Amino acid sequence: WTGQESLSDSDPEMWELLQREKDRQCRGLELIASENFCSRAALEALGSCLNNKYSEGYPGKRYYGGAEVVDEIELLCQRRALEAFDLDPAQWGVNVQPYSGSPANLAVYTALLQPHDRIMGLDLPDGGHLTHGYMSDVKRISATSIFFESMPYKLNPKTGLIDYNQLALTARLFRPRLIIAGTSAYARLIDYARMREVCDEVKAHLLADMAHISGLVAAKVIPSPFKHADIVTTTTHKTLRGARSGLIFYRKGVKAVDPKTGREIPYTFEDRINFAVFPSLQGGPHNHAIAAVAVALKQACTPMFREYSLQVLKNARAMADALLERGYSLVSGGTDNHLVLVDLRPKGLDGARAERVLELVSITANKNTCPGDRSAITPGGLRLGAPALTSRQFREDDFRRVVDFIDEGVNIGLEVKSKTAKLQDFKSFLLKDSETSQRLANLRQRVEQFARAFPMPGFDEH
Amino acid sequence: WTGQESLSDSDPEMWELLQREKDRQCRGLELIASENFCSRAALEALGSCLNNKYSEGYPGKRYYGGAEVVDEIELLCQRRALEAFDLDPAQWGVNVQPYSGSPANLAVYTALLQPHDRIMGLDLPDGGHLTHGYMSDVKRISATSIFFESMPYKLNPKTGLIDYNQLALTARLFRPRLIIAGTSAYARLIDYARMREVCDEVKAHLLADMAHISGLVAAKVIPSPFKHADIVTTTTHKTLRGARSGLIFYRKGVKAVDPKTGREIPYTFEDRINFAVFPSLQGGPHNHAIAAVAVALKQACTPMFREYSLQVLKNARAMADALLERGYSLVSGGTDNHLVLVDLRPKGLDGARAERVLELVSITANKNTCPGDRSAITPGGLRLGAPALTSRQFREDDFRRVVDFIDEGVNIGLEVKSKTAKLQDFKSFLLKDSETSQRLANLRQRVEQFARAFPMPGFDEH
Amino acid sequence: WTGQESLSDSDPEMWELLQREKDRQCRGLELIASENFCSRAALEALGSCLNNKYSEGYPGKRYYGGAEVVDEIELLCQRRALEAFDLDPAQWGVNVQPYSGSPANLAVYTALLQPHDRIMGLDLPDGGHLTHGYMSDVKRISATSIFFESMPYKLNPKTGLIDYNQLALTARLFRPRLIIAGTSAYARLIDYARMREVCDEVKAHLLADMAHISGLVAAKVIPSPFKHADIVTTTTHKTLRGARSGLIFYRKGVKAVDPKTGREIPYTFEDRINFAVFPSLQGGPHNHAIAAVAVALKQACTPMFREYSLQVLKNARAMADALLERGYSLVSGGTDNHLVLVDLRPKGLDGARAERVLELVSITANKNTCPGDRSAITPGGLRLGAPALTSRQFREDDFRRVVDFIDEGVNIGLEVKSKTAKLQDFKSFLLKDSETSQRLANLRQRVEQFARAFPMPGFDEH
Amino acid sequence: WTGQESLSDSDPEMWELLQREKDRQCRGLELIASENFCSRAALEALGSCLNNKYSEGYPGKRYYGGAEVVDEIELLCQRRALEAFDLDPAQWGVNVQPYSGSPANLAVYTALLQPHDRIMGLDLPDGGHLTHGYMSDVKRISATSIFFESMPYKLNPKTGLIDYNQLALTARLFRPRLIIAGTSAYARLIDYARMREVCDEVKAHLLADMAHISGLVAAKVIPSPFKHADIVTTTTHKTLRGARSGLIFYRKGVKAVDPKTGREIPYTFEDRINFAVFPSLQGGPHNHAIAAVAVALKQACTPMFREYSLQVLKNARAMADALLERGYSLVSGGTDNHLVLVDLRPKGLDGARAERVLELVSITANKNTCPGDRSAITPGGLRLGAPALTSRQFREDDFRRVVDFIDEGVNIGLEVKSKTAKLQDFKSFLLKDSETSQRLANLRQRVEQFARAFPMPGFDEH
Ligand SMILES: Nc1nc2ccn(CCCc3ccc(C(=O)N[C@@H](CCC(=O)O)C(=O)O)cc3)c2c(=O)[nH]1
Ligand SMILES: Nc1nc2ccn(CCCc3ccc(C(=O)N[C@@H](CCC(=O)O)C(=O)O)cc3)c2c(=O)[nH]1
Ligand SMILES: Nc1nc2ccn(CCCc3ccc(C(=O)N[C@@H](CCC(=O)O)C(=O)O)cc3)c2c(=O)[nH]1
Ligand SMILES: Nc1nc2ccn(CCCc3ccc(C(=O)N[C@@H](CCC(=O)O)C(=O)O)cc3)c2c(=O)[nH]1
Ligand SMILES: *Cc1c(COP(=O)(O)O)cnc(C)c1O
Ligand SMILES: *Cc1c(COP(=O)(O)O)cnc(C)c1O
Ligand SMILES: *Cc1c(COP(=O)(O)O)cnc(C)c1O
Ligand SMILES: *Cc1c(COP(=O)(O)O)cnc(C)c1O
Repeated sequence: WTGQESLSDSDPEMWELLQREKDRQCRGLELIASENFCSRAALEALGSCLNNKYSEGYPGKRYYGGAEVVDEIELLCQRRALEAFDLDPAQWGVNVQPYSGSPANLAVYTALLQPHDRIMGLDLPDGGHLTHGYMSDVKRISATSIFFESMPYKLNPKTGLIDYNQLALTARLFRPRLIIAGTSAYARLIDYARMREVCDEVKAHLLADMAHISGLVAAKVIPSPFKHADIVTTTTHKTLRGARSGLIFYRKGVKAVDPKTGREIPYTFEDRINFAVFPSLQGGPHNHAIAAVAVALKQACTPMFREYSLQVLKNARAMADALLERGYSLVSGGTDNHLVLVDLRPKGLDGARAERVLELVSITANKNTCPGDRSAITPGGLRLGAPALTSRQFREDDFRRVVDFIDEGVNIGLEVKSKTAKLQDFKSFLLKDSETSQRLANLRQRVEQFARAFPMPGFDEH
Repeated sequence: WTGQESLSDSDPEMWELLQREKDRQCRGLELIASENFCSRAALEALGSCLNNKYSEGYPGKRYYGGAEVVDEIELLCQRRALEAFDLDPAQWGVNVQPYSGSPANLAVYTALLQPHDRIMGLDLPDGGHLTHGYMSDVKRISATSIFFESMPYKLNPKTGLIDYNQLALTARLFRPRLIIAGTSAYARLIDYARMREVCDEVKAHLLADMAHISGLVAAKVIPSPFKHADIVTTTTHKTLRGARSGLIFYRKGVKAVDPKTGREIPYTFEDRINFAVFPSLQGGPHNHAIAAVAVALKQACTPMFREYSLQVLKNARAMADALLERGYSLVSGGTDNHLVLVDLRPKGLDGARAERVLELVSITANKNTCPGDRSAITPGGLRLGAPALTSRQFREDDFRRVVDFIDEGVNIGLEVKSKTAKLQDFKSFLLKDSETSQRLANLRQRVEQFARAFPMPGFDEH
Repeated sequence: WTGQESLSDSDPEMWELLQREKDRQCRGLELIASENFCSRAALEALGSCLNNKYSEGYPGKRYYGGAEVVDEIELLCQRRALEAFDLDPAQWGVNVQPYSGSPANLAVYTALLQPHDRIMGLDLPDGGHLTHGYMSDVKRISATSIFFESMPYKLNPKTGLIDYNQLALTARLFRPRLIIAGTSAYARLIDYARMREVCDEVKAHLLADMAHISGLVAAKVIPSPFKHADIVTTTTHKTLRGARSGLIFYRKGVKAVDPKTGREIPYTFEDRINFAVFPSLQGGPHNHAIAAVAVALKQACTPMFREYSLQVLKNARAMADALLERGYSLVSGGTDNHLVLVDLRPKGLDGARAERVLELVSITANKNTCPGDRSAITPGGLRLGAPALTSRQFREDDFRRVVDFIDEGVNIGLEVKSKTAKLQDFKSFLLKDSETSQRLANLRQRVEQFARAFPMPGFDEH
Repeated sequence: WTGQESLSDSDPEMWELLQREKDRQCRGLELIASENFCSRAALEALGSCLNNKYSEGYPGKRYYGGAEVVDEIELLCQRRALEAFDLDPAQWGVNVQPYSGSPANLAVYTALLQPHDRIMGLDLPDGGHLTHGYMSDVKRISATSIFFESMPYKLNPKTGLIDYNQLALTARLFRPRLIIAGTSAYARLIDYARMREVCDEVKAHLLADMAHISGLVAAKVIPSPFKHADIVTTTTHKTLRGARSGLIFYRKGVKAVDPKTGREIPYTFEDRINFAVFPSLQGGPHNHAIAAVAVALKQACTPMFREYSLQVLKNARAMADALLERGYSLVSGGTDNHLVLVDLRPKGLDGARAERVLELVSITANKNTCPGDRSAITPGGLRLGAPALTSRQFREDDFRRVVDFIDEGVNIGLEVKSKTAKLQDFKSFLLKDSETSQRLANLRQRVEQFARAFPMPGFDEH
């Protein structure tokens, strides 16, 4: 046994599952706003020998030895991270060891906040993520609501935008020490200048969790949160189109000048955050992922990525306006980023029903709670994403054809809402009914034909 | 753009770093007990297309759709995890989603404990990991000691073994709710029966952290902690030779019963463990790693793995006895697993000077706090591991000459510890001198030429 | 030494200070809304042999023995407590061991809330007390903000009333587990029905801290909070006119009927609260104070107390309307209880200046932050109280004469605001200036003559 | 109405209870180590007019005005507190505002500690108070163990003394921030030098809870804890024979210094202690109690108090030796302060049966957990105190016959413990029987006739 034999001969059970998943990505219309297709160059670094190195510590501050090469790799990733976002190295440092986006956000809270300290993020049904301190009316869901007392700020349901007025009002009463300026399901631009004004008043840090929009920020196609944020977290996949990991951008330099003393007061983020990632929360970093992050980061500084992110915005608004003409309403009217929020309620269907419909025809979308409905009620909306297909060289009229395939799916589900009463009656009827099964199969085959014709990043085989 | 271009074509700067690290892994004698060289079969699954599937949730209880293929990959990983350790799927469950070993320990704490609940782990200078609630006299280090109240149990300084009697009394006073039977530097077996003894008396949970010895337990060599531990956490690399991920095994079924209780009291660990990983602490799973650990988990059930595993212990005694027969005392006198705990205080050197002179000759080890270290600044001990090199087909005689370079390394470091008083002047002499550099430059060529013969698991170029 | 010799012969230094304080109360116009003059019957029980009994435990559940008489005393106080507030013993129990009002409120939080659990009380500059979880923008002031995470609700400055709308809105976002419905500086009636609607929605307990208005509630001259509150705390002095202590009224019986099961769900307040007072927070109760509380409680159920509390309301509105005619504005227009909130800002003086002015003429009032000013700015208002003078048989035209003495004091301070610039210049000028000293002395003597003519509860001597 | 009517005139039902308790105090032999009969001088100050002054704040830093007389009463109490214990007003301060002893301990914790900080006190079965962080295996009891993390130190079961060596090791593991040298049931002195030994090593505070021995320290009999303890808390009753209140003595001035530190490191306990009492935990001070404890504090400096104090220890040895010379073993073998720790396991009875038979004969004691109690249900030991009866001019021969009734009491309880198996059947036999009732009814008449001769400090009727 040498360990150098291919997976096809070593584990045929898993190598088959690898090809079955690769076919699902090639034949399906991946419409989930958070999903992207990683390039082969990064995946070659993700599954490499760098797995075999315990580089506990930091470049130049390693607990072990033999970290000669991984130091150059970890340092290059930091330089490529700051270069991709046009950050000045004297004003910005970056940690590249967060295992994913969720451990990245908890690292920032652990670094700058005591247990039970207060944070404020957008509510989960309003568009914020779990890691922004989401808790329900019965249970503390995210561990961010357990180790820290979180109060969410909500949207204004009349406009679908963030209620920046109610945020400033409740921040004065709640007195949070950290406010999250980032979303998971939000089709509009976050007013980071308004977030900083609130944070400057209540003496709170401004964290920008740009996971969904990091690629657009790196391409400078949307306003960059670094102009106002103190700490900036992001996943390394999604719009960045890299391996699953996370980054933590922090301000280094001088915070401000002393008022009555006239003295430069420094920033104390680097050593607090770098200590929170290790040895507080994590252990040995995944140098294979760090390298893969660096490969995708190098791709972000290229005119290729500027054109790709630009096409994402064009595809998203092309998908938005196409949805509007067919009779669909959208949260906040349309989109200014990479995703659109469809409101299926004025069309007679809920997101939980339509997502199962689209899932059976290889169209992976996700239900979304629309502004107004009290969360627990079956979500009457969907969240659609552009970066996934755009990575496969999708065009505007290609996304317009995507909307056509959704219009057929919604109508198929609409005919089942009349033939059924409950959601599980809806789910089972889609599989057991004779006529409804073949029309789902016909739409699926027509979807898979159109989807397979486009390219696909990564390996041909897996 | 395509995304299917090679790494050597698109990013040459990163491709050279990949080979420089692979050549460094081949040219050296990796002796860190936590390191291991993963197989190519898992590296093909690690850098696969599964990085592009947000499968948040659990099989059958997914948050999205299109999780058709990733579900059976997680369930095959769950089945292979219980099968490798010979666990009844009716008595044991597993979570295959923890990003690494450190997130696996934080998850079970959040699952079964409240903030500031009492935990007890082995002290880091005594051989415990950070994740076991390592607290200092100066500061809180691990987040396990920040979000939870931790009191460490120590070793017997005269025997070098865990002071089970001191633990038995301090537990009745500290009144912990969970005790960790983990090990990062302890060359003998842990009386899991005596730890269930203490955990049942103080009514606490017994969690086994077999991350360092997990393949030795999978190969049914050393006794298995699953007889006693209610919960078992593990890293997927180290002894199992897999990708970097984590596992959380938990007892499920029936705890006890009583005719007074009416029926049976069930094990309620499953839902708590799973909820703690997602949606509490983590988010989107790294199913590309889950696939790679499923690959290595199937390898763990093979007759080859037990053959490889037994050689690790045989090389452990080979390294221990050869070190003993050269003027080196060992903590607890020898080894009984995969690692060896040297004591360099007799030889005349310390751990910090030795791990640097040995790292400068492609023999990577690590510092270790030995029982009786009169100084915390510079510890007098290393820790050398068998699993790393044994994966390159290392017999007992192969390890018996790796200690020859070691003994030559410490003697070189001994002939400068007198020439140079302080460590920072020590470290500066190994490269500013014309003689000591030649002394080390010639040692590692015979060291790299000896290492390069054995084949390296994984790819050839990277 | 027998210990039975009087204080006059034993400690002449303290017996003189006793008579000097008694003269200050007899000669001064005690206008502090929280102050009252305890009767001699209660003071005879406050300074009695009951001090010498350690009655740790509860009637029938004593840790010691010999509690035969103090059990009858503690039980009679409970019966007189429930009788004074027209409470049904099957619906209401009461704890009589809180040392004061502040330890009473912390007992309720400790009983029903975990550490760092959330509460909501009126902000301190808005009228709420410290024990309602007051914290500043720099420091956690009250220990209620340390052991529990408190968010305050504020008044509506346009009307001076409690912002019941903003309270309901922020309660949904903050999700508190206990809401305080009680004030220290608030001249209007609390809408307990609206408080219960908010608490019923966010699944929170409704605590009514009726310390300032307990006597008015016992006389049934204002709406009783027991109609809506779950737990009711109160000091035993103030409007109750008793010895310094506290009570905790809790609902006993059935909370509600099971919705889907049809079953009576009990109240679990008694044993949680009684355990929080002892042995959690306190030790041996002050049986001398408990007895004194019972003496004053017996007086509360009498037609005398109904007439006294009625005269308090008449005196307060007589003081209010008198203040209005002289050109003074009042927060929320006037008063519906025992105190008025004067706004001195439209008259050219602040409360910090006027209170020092009135203090030098034996008129003890307190400055009050008026709705609008950002707390730290020198308070431009005063809080005036009726129960203190009304206990001395003050009439409406007597309080109208009280307002005349305040009008002279304000005008004396107004002439110093022009002659000074800072607040300490104001304070020192009142004492060192020749002309300003005699006019303060003339007003003081005229105040002390008019004040000494009225009766005074308690002993003649001390 | 007037308010100056007598208690016997207005409330006769309460006046009869006052005499029934006073007659019970006179007719019995109070032997509880925590009880004491306060002097009339302090009872006149306790039930004085100072109950009617909200003096929130501190002298010179009051929140209101009119605090002219109450300020010098608090400062005289502060001066008398330092003078009684011979404390330099430059090295020691005092807070005379804690409502009782239990609030005094909670205040200093809030002053110097954060929530869930580590504290260490004597276990309650070993002789520690609740306020020392008493935690059980089943539940958290004292709020000191809820709001703070507590680990108890134990006694040596073979010696009956504090296990200073077990404390010395568990402290290095628990890493506490404050250790309490308090005692509720421990008849020997505490090595405060050896506790400063441990507190200086683990860098923790040393707080002395001399509540039980405070007058013995004031009379300069037993050694004073003020030599070592950084902070000292105390109850104003018990050994000092004062009203029920609390005191918090704190070291102020200069901690240490260094030529490297430039100047001197000052003691920063004063502002933390004072702020914790008000405005953190308490509110309006009970200056009527503060006056009464100032009365008894002046008595503590008299040559009479030292004469009274010495008799307490002389009566302690008298009670201990007489008990030893009658077939009673004592914990640690005798006494060296004010209390005695009997061990009734040799005699044949237990604490629960003995404290009831003795309470039924006007000899009030208390249960006590003796080292080696094979059952927690029924402890085998009482605790009898000298300070209570010594305040009635009890010589050594007077106490030597109080044990005669005790020995007669335990023998009566011994002759029924065989007649009645279970305790609830035991307790029922002392009143349902015609013989045992006569056995006890005749014993207490000789017991009450013996007690009634000695005069009672305080008033005559109440
Ligand atoms: N805008 C936004 N869109 C998305 C899309 C995906 N995500 C990631 C988070 C997905 C998620 C959210 C909530 C729960 C959850 O609470 N599950 C409990 C319910 C129990 C109870 O609530 O009582 C259960 O499974 O039982 C689980 C997973 C986000 C996000 O974070 N934000
Ligand atoms: N037996 C055992 N062996 C090993 C081998 C590797 N590891 C994992 C890493 C161990 C480790 C311990 C401490 C720190 C650290 O950061 N220490 C400084 C703070 C830094 C500063 O700012 O100077 C401090 O303590 O102050 C980092 C890593 C283990 C383990 O956990 N256990
Ligand atoms: N409506 C209302 N009226 C009254 C009237 C009396 N009280 C009782 C409470 C009085 C009180 C309030 C606040 C502080 C305080 O904070 N002092 C710090 C400031 C430090 C900082 O804020 O940074 C210091 O002394 O330095 C102290 C005492 C109340 C009440 O509770 N409510
Ligand atoms: N050495 C020492 N001697 C004495 C003498 C008096 N005291 C002060 C009071 C001691 C005390 C201890 C325990 C409880 C208690 O409430 N126990 C139950 C819960 C009740 C239930 O619900 O059954 C439980 O533990 O479960 C109450 C009081 C002390 C002291 O503190 N120390
Ligand atoms: C390897 C290991 C871990 C996990 O470390 P990571 O760097 O997070 O993979 C935890 N505990 C012990 C004892 C270990 O050996
Ligand atoms: C996508 C996203 C995440 C996901 O974090 P993972 O650790 O990758 O699951 C978290 N937060 C926000 C705001 C996101 O947009
Ligand atoms: C008396 C005493 C206290 C205070 O008890 P209270 O009932 O609150 O007065 C605290 N600790 C010890 C050791 C005591 O002896
Ligand atoms: C008067 C008042 C208090 C005072 O409590 P004390 O313990 O007596 O100082 C507390 N809370 C409220 C709401 C009050 O009105």
